[PDB]
Amino acid sequence: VTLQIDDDNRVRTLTLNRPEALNAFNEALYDATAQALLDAADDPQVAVVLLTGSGRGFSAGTDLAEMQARITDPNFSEGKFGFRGLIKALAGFPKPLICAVNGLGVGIGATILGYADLAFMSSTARLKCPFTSLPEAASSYLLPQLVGRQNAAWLLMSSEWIDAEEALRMGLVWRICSPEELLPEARRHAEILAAKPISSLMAVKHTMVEP
Amino acid sequence: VTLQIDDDNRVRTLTLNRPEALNAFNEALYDATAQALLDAADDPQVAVVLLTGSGRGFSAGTDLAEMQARITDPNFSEGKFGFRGLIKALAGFPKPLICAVNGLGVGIGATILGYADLAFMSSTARLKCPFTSLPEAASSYLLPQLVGRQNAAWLLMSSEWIDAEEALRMGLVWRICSPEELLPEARRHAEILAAKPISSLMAVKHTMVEP
Amino acid sequence: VTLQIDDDNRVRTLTLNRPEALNAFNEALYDATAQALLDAADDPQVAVVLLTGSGRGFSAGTDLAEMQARITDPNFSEGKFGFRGLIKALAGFPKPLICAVNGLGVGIGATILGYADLAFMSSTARLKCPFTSLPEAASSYLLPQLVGRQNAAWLLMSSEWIDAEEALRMGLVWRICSPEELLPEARRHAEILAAKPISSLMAVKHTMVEP
Repeated sequence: VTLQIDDDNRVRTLTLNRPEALNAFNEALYDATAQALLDAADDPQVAVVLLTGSGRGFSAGTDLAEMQARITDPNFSEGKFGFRGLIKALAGFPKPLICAVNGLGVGIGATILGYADLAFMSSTARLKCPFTSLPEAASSYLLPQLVGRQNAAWLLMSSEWIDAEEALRMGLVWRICSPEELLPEARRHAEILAAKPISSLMAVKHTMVEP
Repeated sequence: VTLQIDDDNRVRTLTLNRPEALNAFNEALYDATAQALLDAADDPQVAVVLLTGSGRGFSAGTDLAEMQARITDPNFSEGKFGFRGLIKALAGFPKPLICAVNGLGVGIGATILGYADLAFMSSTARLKCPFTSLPEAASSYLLPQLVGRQNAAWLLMSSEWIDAEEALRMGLVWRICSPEELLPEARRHAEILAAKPISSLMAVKHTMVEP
Repeated sequence: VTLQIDDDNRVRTLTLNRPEALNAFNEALYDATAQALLDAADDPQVAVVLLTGSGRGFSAGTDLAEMQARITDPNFSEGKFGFRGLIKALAGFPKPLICAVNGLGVGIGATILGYADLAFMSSTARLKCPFTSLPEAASSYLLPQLVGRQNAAWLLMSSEWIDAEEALRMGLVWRICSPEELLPEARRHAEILAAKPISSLMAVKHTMVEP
């Protein structure tokens, strides 16, 4: 399975589970993640979603090796959702979304933070938006609004790694945690939110995300 | 009197004065505060308003005990302004507004900071938005714009206390002061602003608040 | 010459060069700077512009002494661009713009930072917006968006000096540097950006500046 899903005290944890590929999103992982979010959106026993990665990476982003195979096959193939479908699930997700960035986040592995209501980042993790060394409309409205024009310029134009202290200093993530405290801290905050009525969490989220 | 009003060097200080009720806004205090702001807006001898609380609280927010009495009385009763009228006075106030948060700020006692041009907070004060354990459209546009999506999510969804260092780290307040330095620092900054021509203070405020 | 222009590794450095007048913009310097930006915008060998000042000042802002002479001459005279033309060149500049604030920045010498994609500031530099002791629509949308309502209120209403640590704390500048490290650090970051394809730098900038 490319995506592990587990419930605990009304927090649904999605753990990206292609650790050998640094949790790069192939089509199957894009599809699984997007579907997991729609399901979470609809499930009355889920208050909060927590997203994290298995192993040393958070997500290396789009799986470019699979993408090469797909464009060179006799017949092109796609997932039901793909990148485009994940962005729409993320953009419309009506419940609190918490990211626990456990290691490298590249491309969508970094820009996904624009849809997070809270982001915790391991002190050993780093982020990169590699667009200029190689983005979506949503990311480039959301990120500048979060970190300001200057921080966003460096993040999105440089293709340089951004470390945990820089990400926090930017306001790109909310808290830095030691590697071993990341999930305990993220989960503790998720459980505070998840104890609240789901209806009122959704109403607050909607009032702050509408513009 | 529920609201003390005093002028000194063209700064009008409004001191919420129900210290036994932690300066909870009953209808009479909502009315007095809203009226005090319209008057300040119109008074040519007032450049700046400084808002603070008497005693250990800044404001415990809407007086829920009075609200219970009102909804259980034979006849319902209201103030000329109430909550709704205070928000409109705050939203339209055309002069610099400085808040000196001297202690607990709950509900509107916290979200009122979205209308502040500067906010100073005592190092022993804490803030709470209790909506989810129990908001207005304005607060949830203004606050996210001030503190960013992630800080706003925690503030508005958690119903947890936010201490002085957290409020500053968020950008929810501008400066932290020791308890004894709060009013002297707030007043010193208010007097710098108040020495300027009122016309030009209003023009600058209007140019930065229009969108 | 009032403006020195030099190319090095696809970074074009504009060095304001009226050091005796603390790099105040007379009409000739407004015209030279605006023109230098249009040219840079069009030049395919320029990826990034770096703007800094010669001598102890970054820019003292509009040259008020020249302005007095102009309004008291028999015949009024103007530059092809002036203040108005510089703002339009700045607002439309489609490539990364980096400011290296080497000393005092007053009026437009401070508000020009609202158009910077990155701003580095010497630890001995200070900024001032003197409007109230004496602004444009763009500055007062851009600056509040960058530093938040409270920081913007102090910056734009107080007419007080803002030092390097305050400017950084506000988010008005991205990094503080020792005086001797300012240009080396600004240039190092400019060269990271400038190594990228110009087309993709412009596309990223446009996606983050459109709203």
